[PDB]
Amino acid sequence: SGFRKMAFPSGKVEGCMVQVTCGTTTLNGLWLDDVVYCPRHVICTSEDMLNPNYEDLLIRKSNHNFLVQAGNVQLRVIGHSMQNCVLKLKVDTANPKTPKYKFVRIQPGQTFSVLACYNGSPSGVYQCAMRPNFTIKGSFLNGSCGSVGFNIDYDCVSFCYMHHMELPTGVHAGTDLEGNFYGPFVDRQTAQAAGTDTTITVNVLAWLYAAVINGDRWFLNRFTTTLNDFNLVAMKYNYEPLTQDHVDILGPLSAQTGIAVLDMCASLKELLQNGMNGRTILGSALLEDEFTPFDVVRQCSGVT
Amino acid sequence: SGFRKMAFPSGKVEGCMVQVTCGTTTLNGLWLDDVVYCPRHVICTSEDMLNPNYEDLLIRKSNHNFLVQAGNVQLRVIGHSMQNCVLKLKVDTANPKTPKYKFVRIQPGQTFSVLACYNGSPSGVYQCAMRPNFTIKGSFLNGSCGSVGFNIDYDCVSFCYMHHMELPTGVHAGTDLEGNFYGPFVDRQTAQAAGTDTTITVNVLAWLYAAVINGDRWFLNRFTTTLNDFNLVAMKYNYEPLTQDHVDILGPLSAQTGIAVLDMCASLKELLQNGMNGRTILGSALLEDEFTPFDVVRQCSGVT
Ligand SMILES: *CC(=O)Nc1nc2c(S(=O)(=O)NCCc3ccccc3)cccc2s1
Ligand SMILES: *CC(=O)Nc1nc2c(S(=O)(=O)NCCc3ccccc3)cccc2s1
Repeated sequence: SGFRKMAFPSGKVEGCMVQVTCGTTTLNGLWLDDVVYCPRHVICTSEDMLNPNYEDLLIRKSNHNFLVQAGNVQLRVIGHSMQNCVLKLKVDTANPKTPKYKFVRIQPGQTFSVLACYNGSPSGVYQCAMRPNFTIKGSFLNGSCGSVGFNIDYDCVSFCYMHHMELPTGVHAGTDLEGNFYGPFVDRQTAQAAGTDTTITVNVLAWLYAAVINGDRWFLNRFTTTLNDFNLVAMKYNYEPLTQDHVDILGPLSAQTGIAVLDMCASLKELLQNGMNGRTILGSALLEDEFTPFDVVRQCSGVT
Repeated sequence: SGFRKMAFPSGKVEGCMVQVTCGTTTLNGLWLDDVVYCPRHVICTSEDMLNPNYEDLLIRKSNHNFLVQAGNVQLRVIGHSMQNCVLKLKVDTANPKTPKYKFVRIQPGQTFSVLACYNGSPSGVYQCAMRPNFTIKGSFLNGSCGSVGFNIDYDCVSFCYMHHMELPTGVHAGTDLEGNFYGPFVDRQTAQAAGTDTTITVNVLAWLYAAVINGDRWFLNRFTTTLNDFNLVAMKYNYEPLTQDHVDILGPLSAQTGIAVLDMCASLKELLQNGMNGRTILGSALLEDEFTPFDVVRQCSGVT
């Protein structure tokens, strides 16, 4: 037993990390097959970021201006193209370490692991969630751009995120692997405020089930509620509305523990109204929302 | 910016994980060079665990009884020996994926990453600390035994932990890679209670520095304290005593932020006496103690 914020093993992604330099800007690239994916702002100087015209900036760049280095060996760039906010650098060598992969665009509330990289080198791995306001709360310093988010199903890596920027409030914005930003964010050094960061209700309930499975049960009460009654409370506390789809997804957890979803909603309702009263749940003093129902099942069953 | 509970990239360790079976027991092994390291309780049946005589149990085992599988290929066992609570299975093939490595015995308060594995397959990676009572709070289900803890310095993996057991209270005990248990724990299904789980004071202060560096400053106050005055408060709240060595280790963090160590101790003192008052620090509602001063410097500087 025991329940931890766990990231996927990062090895399959570590073998894809490369360094991309264009002029004086160095960031990370993702090498899959004979293509290197990286944020298009690799072609910008810090001055360009205020109001870049990426199409015009890219005209002044040729294949030889993109320096791609994998470890200490140089990749030969034979083509380049811009797809939305990412550059695709065609190289003459297929990455021999390319794992089975897919590009997926995740929904808010879904979790993924991030392999933070600097100069093409991995520094660490952590788990986060795509917030309902389409930001992520990561750990990204200068040079981390191009670091990627992913999930793994047995041998298939599903890439879902590429890091592009830090908003003035310290939260992070980025794209899927087709270069489309999550949310309304743009790759420009401009006023971009995030919307309300609401709590992922279905994730909190999943984590409450994980807590019961691992022995933390003090929060279980003698009450029940309805979806509409629960949602009145959820609205008041800036929690996402719970739908029947969310209830359905919690079904396997409800079955394992014998606690009906609406009874767990009544425990969550009381926790929202009364607080933790100085107590903890799974080593946390707040309600954790970055474990999906699938993460809880996966961790609680031992899927490798 | 941003500050996350980050694990080391696990790729170098993933290439060392193997499955070891002896009779009807299957757990994880660590393949480095031509040796496979695994918990000696692989030779036990669940009945044996009540009172095992490992030397007597090992007499009934030959090289051919240890089945070592790396992926889907079988390793040939040409020798076996017991070192403390670990078995060393000499195989005829050096692991071609062996990284640069060391075996280190860590001190309480030190952190490390764990690559949770089942049947020789990695399932996830997370960061934890060796508690002052020599337990770890991990996430280990049946089959996770033999999963390892490690730190990475550029290309060198320092293995520090091998998982062996779960105490009746849900906390975890294990050995270094020489097979010596951390703490007084034994590889026997017996009454083994853990001592006081005190808070790692030097780690909490390091994390308070990380919070200031990343913008969370509400807890900074107009006060200072002394080591003896602080330690009176630390004793009352089951925090480890802070020594001048701990102050010295926080020096680079004190210098970066301009906040003297004893002033940060006075902030911690007030936080202990008054609580968070419904507020959070780096997304936590409790004082986090599983980031060492070295982890804070490493994450805040971008070491790969
Ligand atoms: C994702 C990534 O690599 N971002 C980068 N940002 C910069 C910048 S910046 O946008 O001006 N932000 C600098 C923030 C900072 C860091 C350390 C001390 C003070 C301020 C400038 C240069 C390079 C990169 S890479
Ligand atoms: C570290 C590791 O692999 N531990 C294992 N423990 C067992 C046991 S046990 O010690 O009896 N614990 C079983 C706990 C449990 C799990 C699921 C449902 C109920 C109880 C038995 C068999 C195998 C392993 S591997």
